[PDB]
Amino acid sequence: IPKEMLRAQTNVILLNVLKQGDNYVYGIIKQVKEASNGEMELNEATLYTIFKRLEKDGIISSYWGDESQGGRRKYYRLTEIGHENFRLAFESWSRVDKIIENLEANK
Amino acid sequence: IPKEMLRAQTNVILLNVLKQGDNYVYGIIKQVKEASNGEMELNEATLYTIFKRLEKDGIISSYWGDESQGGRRKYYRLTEIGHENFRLAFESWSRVDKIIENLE
Repeated sequence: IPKEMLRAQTNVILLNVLKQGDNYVYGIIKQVKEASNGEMELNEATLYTIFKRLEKDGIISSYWGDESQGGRRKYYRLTEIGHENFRLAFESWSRVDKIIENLEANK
Repeated sequence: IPKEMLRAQTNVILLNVLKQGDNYVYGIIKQVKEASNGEMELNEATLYTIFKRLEKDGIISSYWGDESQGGRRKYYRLTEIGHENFRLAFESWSRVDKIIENLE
């Protein structure tokens, strides 16, 4: 599959992950691994590049987690704008799916 | 929504159109416009640009349609690799949906 497609897929997964709850890079990787039965292993560097893109664009913000169990983890959260970007992405992709269904029916 | 995401969506739609049947650019724009009740207007230059790359990449081939009514239409057809791409894209996007459900 093209790199552009894989990247678009990662962008959609990450918006969904943060919509569901603040999360940190190695929690995201680990959880996407299980949700994919080990099929998808995201790379740290991909996540940082995307997270710089989203953070500059105001879609995510970051804060430090509880260090009580050891380790200061940087968490990421969807901002309120980022929730709207989430809805928009979700809705437009849903429309893409109907378009494709309808194109089958058109002929 | 970001440009990169619209482009990925157009790429998914285009692969599906050509998988569904050979087709030409103006017909694709019109059909996608109808399938979307007028909400999606694919940009001609975008389609032509994507199709040029796909054609050089051996993913689609092209041929001229009947000119008996006076119209020169260039049709595009999925090659065997193009059918292979359609499946990968369809399957990998399906696995994405699967992942997102599970995360909740």
